[PDB]
Amino acid sequence: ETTALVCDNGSGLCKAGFAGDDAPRAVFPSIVGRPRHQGVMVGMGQKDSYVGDEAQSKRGILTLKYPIEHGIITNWDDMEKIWHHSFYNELRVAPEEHPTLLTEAPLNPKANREKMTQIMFETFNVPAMYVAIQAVLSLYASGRTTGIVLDSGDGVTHNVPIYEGYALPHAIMRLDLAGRDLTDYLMKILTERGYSFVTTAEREIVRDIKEKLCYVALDFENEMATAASSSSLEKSYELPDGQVITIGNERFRCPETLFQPSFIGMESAGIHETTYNSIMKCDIDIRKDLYANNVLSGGTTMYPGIADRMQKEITALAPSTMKIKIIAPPERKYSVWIGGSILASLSTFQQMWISKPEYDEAGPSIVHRKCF
Amino acid sequence: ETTALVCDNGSGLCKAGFAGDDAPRAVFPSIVGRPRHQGVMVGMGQKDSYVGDEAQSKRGILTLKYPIEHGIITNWDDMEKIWHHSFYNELRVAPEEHPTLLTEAPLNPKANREKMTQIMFETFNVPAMYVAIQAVLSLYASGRTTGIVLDSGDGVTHNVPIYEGYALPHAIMRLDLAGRDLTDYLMKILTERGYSFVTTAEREIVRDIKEKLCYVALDFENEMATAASSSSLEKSYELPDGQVITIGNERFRCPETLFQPSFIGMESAGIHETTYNSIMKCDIDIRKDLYANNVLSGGTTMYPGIADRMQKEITALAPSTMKIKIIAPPERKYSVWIGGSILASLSTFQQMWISKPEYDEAGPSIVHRKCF
Amino acid sequence: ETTALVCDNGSGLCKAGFAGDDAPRAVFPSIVGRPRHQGVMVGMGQKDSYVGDEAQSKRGILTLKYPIEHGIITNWDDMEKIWHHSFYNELRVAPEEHPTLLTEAPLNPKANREKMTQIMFETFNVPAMYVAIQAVLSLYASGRTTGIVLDSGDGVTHNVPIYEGYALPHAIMRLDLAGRDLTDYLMKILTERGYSFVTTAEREIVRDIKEKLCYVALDFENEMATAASSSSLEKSYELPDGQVITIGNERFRCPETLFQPSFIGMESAGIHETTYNSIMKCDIDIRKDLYANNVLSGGTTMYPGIADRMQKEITALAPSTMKIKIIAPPERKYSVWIGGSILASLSTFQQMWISKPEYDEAGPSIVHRKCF
Amino acid sequence: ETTALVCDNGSGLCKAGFAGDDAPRAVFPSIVGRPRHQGVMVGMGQKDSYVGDEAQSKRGILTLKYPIEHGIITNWDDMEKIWHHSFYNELRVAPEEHPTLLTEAPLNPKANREKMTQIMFETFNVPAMYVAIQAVLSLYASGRTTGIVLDSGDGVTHNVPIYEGYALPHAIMRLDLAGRDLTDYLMKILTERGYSFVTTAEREIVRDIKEKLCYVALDFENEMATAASSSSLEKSYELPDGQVITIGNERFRCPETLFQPSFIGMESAGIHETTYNSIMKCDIDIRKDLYANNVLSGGTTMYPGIADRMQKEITALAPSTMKIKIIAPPERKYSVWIGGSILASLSTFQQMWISKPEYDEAGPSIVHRKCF
Amino acid sequence: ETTALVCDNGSGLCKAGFAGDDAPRAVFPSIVGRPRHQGVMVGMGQKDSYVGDEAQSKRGILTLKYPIEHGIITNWDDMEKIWHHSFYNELRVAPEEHPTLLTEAPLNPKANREKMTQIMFETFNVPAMYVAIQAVLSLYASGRTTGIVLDSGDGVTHNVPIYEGYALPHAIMRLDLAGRDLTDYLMKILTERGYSFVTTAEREIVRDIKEKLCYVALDFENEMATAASSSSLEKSYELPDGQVITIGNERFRCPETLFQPSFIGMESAGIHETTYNSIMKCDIDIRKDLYANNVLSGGTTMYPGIADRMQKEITALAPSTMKIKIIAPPERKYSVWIGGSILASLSTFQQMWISKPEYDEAGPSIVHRKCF
Ligand SMILES: Nc1ncnc2c1ncn2[C@@H]1O[C@H](COP(=O)(O)OP(=O)(O)O)[C@@H](O)[C@H]1O
Ligand SMILES: Nc1ncnc2c1ncn2[C@@H]1O[C@H](COP(=O)(O)OP(=O)(O)O)[C@@H](O)[C@H]1O
Ligand SMILES: Nc1ncnc2c1ncn2[C@@H]1O[C@H](COP(=O)(O)OP(=O)(O)O)[C@@H](O)[C@H]1O
Ligand SMILES: Nc1ncnc2c1ncn2[C@@H]1O[C@H](COP(=O)(O)OP(=O)(O)O)[C@@H](O)[C@H]1O
Ligand SMILES: Nc1ncnc2c1ncn2[C@@H]1O[C@H](COP(=O)(O)OP(=O)(O)O)[C@@H](O)[C@H]1O
Ligand SMILES: [Mg+2]
Ligand SMILES: [Mg+2]
Ligand SMILES: [Mg+2]
Ligand SMILES: [Mg+2]
Ligand SMILES: [Mg+2]
Repeated sequence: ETTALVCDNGSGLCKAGFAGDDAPRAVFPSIVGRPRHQGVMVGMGQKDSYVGDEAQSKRGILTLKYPIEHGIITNWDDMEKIWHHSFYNELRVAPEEHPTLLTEAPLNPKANREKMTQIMFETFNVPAMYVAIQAVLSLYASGRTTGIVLDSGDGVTHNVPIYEGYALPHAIMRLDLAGRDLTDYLMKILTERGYSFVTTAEREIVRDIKEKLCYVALDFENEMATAASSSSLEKSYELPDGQVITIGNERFRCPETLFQPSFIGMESAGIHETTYNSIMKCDIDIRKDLYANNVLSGGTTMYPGIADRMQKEITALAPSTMKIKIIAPPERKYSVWIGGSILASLSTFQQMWISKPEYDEAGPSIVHRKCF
Repeated sequence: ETTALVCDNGSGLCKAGFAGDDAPRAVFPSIVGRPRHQGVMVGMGQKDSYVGDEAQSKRGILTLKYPIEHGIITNWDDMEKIWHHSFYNELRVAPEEHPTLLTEAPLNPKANREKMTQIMFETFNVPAMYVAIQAVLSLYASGRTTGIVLDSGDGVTHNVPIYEGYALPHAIMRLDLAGRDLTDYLMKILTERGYSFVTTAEREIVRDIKEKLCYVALDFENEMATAASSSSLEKSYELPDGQVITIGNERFRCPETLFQPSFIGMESAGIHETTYNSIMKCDIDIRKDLYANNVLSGGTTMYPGIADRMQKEITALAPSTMKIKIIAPPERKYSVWIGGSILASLSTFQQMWISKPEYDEAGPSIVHRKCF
Repeated sequence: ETTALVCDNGSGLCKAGFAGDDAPRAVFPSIVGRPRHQGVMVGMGQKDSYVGDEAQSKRGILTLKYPIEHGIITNWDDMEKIWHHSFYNELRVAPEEHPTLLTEAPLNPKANREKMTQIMFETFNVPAMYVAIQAVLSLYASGRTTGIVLDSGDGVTHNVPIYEGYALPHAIMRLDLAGRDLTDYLMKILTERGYSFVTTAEREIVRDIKEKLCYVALDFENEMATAASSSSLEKSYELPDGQVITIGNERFRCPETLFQPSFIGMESAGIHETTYNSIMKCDIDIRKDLYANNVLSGGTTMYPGIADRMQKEITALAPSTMKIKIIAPPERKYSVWIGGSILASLSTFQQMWISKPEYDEAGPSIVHRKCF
Repeated sequence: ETTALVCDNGSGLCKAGFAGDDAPRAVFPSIVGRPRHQGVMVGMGQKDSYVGDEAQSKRGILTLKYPIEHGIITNWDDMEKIWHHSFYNELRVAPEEHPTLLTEAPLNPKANREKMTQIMFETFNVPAMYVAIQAVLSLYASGRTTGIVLDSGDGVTHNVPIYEGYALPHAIMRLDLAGRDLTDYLMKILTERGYSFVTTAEREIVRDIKEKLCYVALDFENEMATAASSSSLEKSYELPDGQVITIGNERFRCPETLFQPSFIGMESAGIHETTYNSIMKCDIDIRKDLYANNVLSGGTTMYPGIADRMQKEITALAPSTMKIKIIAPPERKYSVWIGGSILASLSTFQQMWISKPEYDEAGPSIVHRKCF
Repeated sequence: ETTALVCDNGSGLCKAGFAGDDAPRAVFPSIVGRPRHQGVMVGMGQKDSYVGDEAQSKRGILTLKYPIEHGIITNWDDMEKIWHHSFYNELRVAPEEHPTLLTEAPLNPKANREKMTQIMFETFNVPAMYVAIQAVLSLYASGRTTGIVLDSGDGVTHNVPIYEGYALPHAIMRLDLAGRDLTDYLMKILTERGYSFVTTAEREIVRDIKEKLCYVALDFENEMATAASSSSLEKSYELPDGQVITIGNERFRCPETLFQPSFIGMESAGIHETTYNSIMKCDIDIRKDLYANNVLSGGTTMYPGIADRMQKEITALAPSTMKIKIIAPPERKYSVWIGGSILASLSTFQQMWISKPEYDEAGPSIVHRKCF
């Protein structure tokens, strides 16, 4: 009878809210900030850890740590702080009266999911829980039942093909190139113009620059020729303390690492070749249905040139007699949460929750038999 | 007073409909498809088994099984599913208000016919039923009363000679080389050009290639020399996912196994030698009447070179003073069903049905004494 | 002074040895096996043709051909191979130093005997050669001078009556129904239980099943009722590759074609009616002497129910005041060879040999004037 | 008079040497490594491509490509580099003074063999060459003349039955599941414990882990329960840079794809069912001789549990009255080369070489008429 | 034919000389001194700018400015004065008859290199020039071909790993903590004992104190406990105008900022953690070769405790099964110049010079293409 909770815990953003809602109520950066300087004035309330937007608003005196790196949780006390801020401070609800739905990247370690279930059932003890694949939730929010999903966020870019509600786990392909790698590459290439960013507070500034000013070029070499010829692609950004920086080709050299990973020295292929290899790893008779239903999700797929570039690259890779369609909804930044809210509100989902007595009888192993 | 049903249950196609009609209403492939992958999307209607054209339209996530192999039913639950789909889903009628006429290849096991009678009288309990030889139905649909019928379908190629309505059971010859063996030989020889088809879904693609592009050469060695000299016999086929394949001699090397079974390592002779030996096993005074009435039936005899090749081979085998005629009607793919509809509509057939009280008094043994 | 050779060349077994011996030294199947597959290993000595027991021991890669069909030699190069294997490989003697006695079925073509004489005198050139009727040799081996002989082997079942050493050629009957026809009928009726045998190697397996497990029922309808009531007549046979088959009425439905030829669609009467009609075709005053001396010979008369069945059928056909005796010795499988060894060792036989100068002066026509 | 060369060009290892030798002199991995980073130091000799063990010793800065994928050569310049390294750098001989024997997988494209002949006669122009089936060479090195060979290497697992030097091409089965697929599955399942291997250099590390630590379980469910109960099957491996990884059930979950291909989403059956279906596709009278001569060859059959598991599975599949023997010699990793050295040293093989004038007269089509 | 010039223009020292020499002839501090007082007496030569050792010898009446700050040239007229003093006053040669090799820190602005090329080709116009990375020259002077170089000078501390002559640009790390920052930290912490230094002339005195008296402690806490317990680590320095100062823990608190940057409020990690992260950012198979070839260069590595401390910290960070070696040659203060002299004397380098016609055709953009 109670309302379930949907909490997408991504590598860079935590999106939590109630099932049945259209948009998540709490979208906050998953960071933990700790003071790196000395406190000299007594009386003022100084906490040992700042979580969420409070870490963002005070980041000039804080070291910021991400509890999740490449979809894998590394710090568990910081992850508990993120979950406590999500439940008690943002959603303002008691977790013991609400089932919680959580998301997880494919090809993740088992101990991550086991410790997630242990924390959900022993520290924030819920009546029930479930762990779902993010690309299945993206396909749920897309409204269709078939297609291949490229979900790229802050740590993980994964392609999962699903045909008529049936997933193909041998064709699920995961690449560890996402928005944090693009932010680091933008930091590396911003030193060519004389702008130096080294701190974790400056990481958020470079990430804001990447969110506001970067775009995907349709043709890379033509865009470098255009940038070298005239200064028409140069854009200006205002730093928080007063300086104005100007960037040229670095607007489109940063997300080009999504298509050319050798910019950061990785042997893997681009996201278009990842999608094509995931499609050709499937059975033949479904491949056409995977060609016309390329579903994009995640914030990293929110550059305003990525759909046409993906369409062009897959059309160059696929045979010319096949129709290529890239599904890029405007709400695809939060589509994992929207699909989780759709899934948790279904009447055919209520018997597939992992309840507390099943956890007590099974221990940290039920989540590998009731979830994928 | 009620209309009888005619259901030709072949090894690769089920053709069911009403007696007195010219064409069968329901022609669907006799396959049962089961999901070989995992289901990840709840709420979507996913059945445990897909039967008929639904298995064909979703074959990329299904393992397809044929319930009938070489004219013998191996899986009986799958055959019950086939009959349930044929009666309730395709013909949309209740089987308890309609007598059902079924077909059977000659020299079949007795347990197949006994279990067919048991399922038709205890699961789909009919007022009456009859089991008929398919070649007699092909002769009924041909409109003549004498001739030797070569019926070749998906599992069984059988020659049955009938003179003036009298069948000769000692000259009935059965060969287990038909369209599925030709399809498997086509998947074997398609690897010479670099095309790999190993799944059961790809077997349907190879079967479609064989149906659309294969033909019987009039002279095999001359066609081999023509295909080796110039690329004029090469044809292109578009795969369901986009690739275009090209085949040369494999258009006529595939049905040449009908005339040279040693292509698949079988000691038996070709269909022309089978027909000639079946004619030579009969009485001499009827042999001329069997020479001018060679009736072709079944889908495997639907290649556009098989009538002239059979005429040439039998004319080479028979003495030159006798007239050889191959009767190949354009409707011979469904001629067993057409002859079943002709036989079931006859007024002289209504007393030869096996009714329910006769089955109750005799048990599963009446069909060996009321049918041949 | 030299020892003569006796070589019974039957349709399914060649039995060769020396005159004066009690049992033939070389009893081997008259088959020629040729490889139907491709040879991939070099150095391993692979012959083009395998003859005799070597063809039986390697029959899984060989097509086996019988040079003699229904008592008539159809392949003469294969018959040369059979005779060469009989002389040089089995008997290990030079044919030019030994006269050879051969057997032949009655009512045979004259060209068969003429070509036999030509091959014996120009390829395996003997000092002398004689051709004898097999039933006269069976009467020689029986030790009596009167009686009617039913000799049934692999191709020919013939009845020959002889009274006091005088044969009656107008009462000699020949029927082309023997052990190979029974093997083909068992091959046909084994498909009712789901066992499929189609190759020439499997024909030898069915022949072994017929030799080991088949028997002649005393009353056919009573045995049908007994087999239909209880499964007490069912016997199990172990196949060469591991399967165990079980047969019921087919143990006695197979040799019942000897008494009911209409099982294989032949208008001729059974062996008992052939024997009775051969007896009543003779003179009346000898008929009683033919009633008490029914001599059985050949392997086809080796079923363990045939003597009592023949006695019952002839006693039903003959008048009740005549004594009917069926002479079935245990050595009747080789009795033609035993009578040939008896005849060739006689001192009154040495001037009825056809020598080489008589063949040189007369050509291939002496065998019609010195032999019957 | 000159010594012939035997060069087994497998999908993952090239084994080249002289005819008449017991072990191949040059066993090197068939990879071509190219630098993926930039070169900053001049004077140091930096080649554009590293072939063989030099690519293995410098793989941390190289992208490694296999010229042969699933037994089919995809890159021909890289295969020319492989052959040049095999002839000039490893064997240290001139190919124009030595005939060369090559091996090839069954059911391969014809263009692969034609181009193999073309490069062997026009770039490394030999006096003569021959292309042989690898399973025939494995049976040659086994010392026997009959048996069914399961040869599983890096790309191709094929079953070929040969009886008395006669192969059965209709029973030859090819499956595209071998050691590279097992290596990719081990990279897939190594992410469950937190170990990430995505580069081509790390694929060699995972292949070394699979070679050193993996084994075939006799019972899969019992071994899974044993691994889940206690940590007695866990083994530790030292990475090349210092970390120690520990694996549990993944020691036997990796080669279980050989018996359960559905672990990588493939519809085909396991190697034991493939062997049983290849035996049952043969003639019956040879099947017992195929039951006791199961010959294992290739490196993929080098797990220390595969012979007992294959024996158990085939004994469960075969009837209990047949003796099942799995022939697994300790030298079966190089047995294709050993059989090639045996075949090339035979005196009966010297006339079956394809010489240079025959190739000049016939063009690149003689290899389909002088080889199988 | 003419001798090339090697000019390492560091942030605090300019080292210029001829190619092929072992030691640089001109090592002078890169400062420009300007008079801050009033000249009251006339006649003798008082220059407006004093460059080099003349600025050091008269620093009591001069304000000293560094033209290079953190590896980036800020004052270009002062840099032209530095280059003019290096060419015409120290080396006493004409720059128009000698090619010049220049060094540059990694991750530097492009405009610095472009203006360097413009000044060297338009003000001190050379026949040819080249810009090289300092760490590649340090690896050249070390004599080895692999290893990771930590080059720490006056403005830039950078780690560059090179494996077999191939650099990895994604693992190159730059930290703006070097000898000038340590000098400023010593200027800050010298006020605790009552010694006040505020002027630019006193900064050279504090730099001399840091060069003569400072050392790296092996254990920091034990050394602070030893300094707090007894005054055994206290050392005395004589000021240029007479006073004697004594320092205690400040001998090892100053270079500890190299390992603990939080002493000057910097969020970055120490040089040992930077080296370990640069090794861990590389591929796995080269990391062991980077563990045993840690190459130190620059004057900031001239403390007589830094090699053992770096060995201890990396051995604590790396796994214990790896060998850690810190290569610290005694000539590593000038090793960038030594490697430049080695590189400029190579015969394989003479075609990679950027000549004057290429500069005239390309303008200020060729140096980003012919150099890294
Ligand atoms: N407008 C935008 N353009 C480009 N990148 C964006 C934009 N908005 C967000 N991102 C990137 O998306 C990443 C997070 O996306 P999302 O998948 O929604 O969160 P998470 O990865 O935490 O699940 C961030 O690293 C951010 O850099
Ligand atoms: N036009 C065609 N050309 C060649 N083969 C065909 C054609 N149409 C059908 N077939 C083959 O005929 C087989 C089935 O024939 P049919 O006798 O009608 O069905 P069934 O064998 O199930 O009774 C199929 O395997 C199919 O491959
Ligand atoms: N024990 C037996 N029972 C039944 N039939 C047998 C037996 N032994 C042999 N036969 C049959 O006898 C035939 C051959 O008999 P025989 O006359 O001795 O040889 P041939 O006919 O070659 O002269 C064979 O076809 C075989 O099937
Ligand atoms: N001891 C071993 N255990 C398991 N697998 C092995 C072993 N040795 C080799 N292999 C596998 O065998 C494959 C190659 O086997 P082989 O047939 O000798 O070479 P190729 O396939 O190139 O002809 C390699 O992929 C390797 O992973
Ligand atoms: N013996 C020494 N002990 C400590 N530091 C030194 C020593 N010698 C030089 N340095 C420091 O090294 C720095 C310059 O080193 P170097 O790299 O040779 O010059 P540059 O940085 O100008 O290229 C100076 O700032 C100086 O403080
Ligand atoms: Mg996400
Ligand atoms: Mg049919
Ligand atoms: Mg006989
Ligand atoms: Mg191999
Ligand atoms: Mg320096």
